[PDB]
Amino acid sequence: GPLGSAYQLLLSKETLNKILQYKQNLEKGLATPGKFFLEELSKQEKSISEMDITTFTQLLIQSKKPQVFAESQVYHDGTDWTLEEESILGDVSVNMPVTMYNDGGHGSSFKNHPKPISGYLAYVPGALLASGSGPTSDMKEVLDNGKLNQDKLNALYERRLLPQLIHFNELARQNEKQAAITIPGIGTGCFSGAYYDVIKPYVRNALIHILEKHKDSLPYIDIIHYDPYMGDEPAEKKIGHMSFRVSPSGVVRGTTGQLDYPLGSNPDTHILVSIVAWDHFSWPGNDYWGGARQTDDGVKAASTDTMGQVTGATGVYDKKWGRYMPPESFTKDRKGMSDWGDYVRENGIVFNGPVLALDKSGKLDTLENVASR
Repeated sequence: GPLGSAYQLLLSKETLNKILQYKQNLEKGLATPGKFFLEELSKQEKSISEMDITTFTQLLIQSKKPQVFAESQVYHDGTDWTLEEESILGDVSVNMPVTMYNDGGHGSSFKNHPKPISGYLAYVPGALLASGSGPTSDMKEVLDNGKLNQDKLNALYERRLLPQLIHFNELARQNEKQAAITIPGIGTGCFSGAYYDVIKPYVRNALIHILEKHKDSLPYIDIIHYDPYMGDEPAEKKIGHMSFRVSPSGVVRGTTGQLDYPLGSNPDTHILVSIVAWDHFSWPGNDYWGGARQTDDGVKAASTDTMGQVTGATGVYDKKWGRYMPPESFTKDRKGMSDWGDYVRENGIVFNGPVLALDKSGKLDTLENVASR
């Protein structure tokens, strides 16, 4: 993004193929962009054929808005995003280094870190199984006549999580460390919709299946700390060389927070990575762009310098409310209405950064290189 914005977008090979088909369809005049993607294309000068696959992908990602309720405010047609665009945006993840100012507890339960922790976030959109209008792209993929299909849900989460796991397996090796990864109940909140009573065992089965399938590609990943809060039994499972842990903090007293080192890891031996349950249509942090420290997405963004990594501005952590605030100068001269979404609008900030793809060999590369092979 702007000057001091450091984040990296990632997507799978299968997602890249969807982007290539969509770009080709547009080049032939056989498809029509949704309202918001149409707006981003209108504001730049390149025709579809002139732009490379990376620029095209970045512009589709740029159509995301800071705050969107994907489960209730989207129509899945031309008036906002089409199903073809939605299928691509759900597969896009974004990682960034962050300072973590508290352990990420919801509400008033957060524990401030005496010294803020240096780690990483990986925002990944969960399976969207709720809609205020027609069915969603994820529904058409993982639901067979109404049944959640465990195998299809597995393939969905493998598509979206594996690029981030490959990134942080490689990042840990670069730092002569292992990786400790904390995972929330991704897609088990509002995204589950009518499937709230079956989704949570399905999600951990998907996590286990991804780690079991790709254990030989993740030798520097050591600990996976999965915390669905409630609705699951505590357990530990050795998966190859990795320790997979189901530690529901609402059932087990003393569980380490999502933005904290799990048992058996420390800053000398491990890098700390937290997965964030993201949203097809929103910037990283979603709700907190409107000042609401709510949901896993908004809690983790408010409890990190996420908004500083997206905007390039230097915020100030409010240790009484557990939220990373905009610069004081902004929250005084525009004191009443000065959340991070207001800063974005006043400064013309857009969401747009480098993007890589996971090729068939398990390496992250430019979209141009992965498409040519």
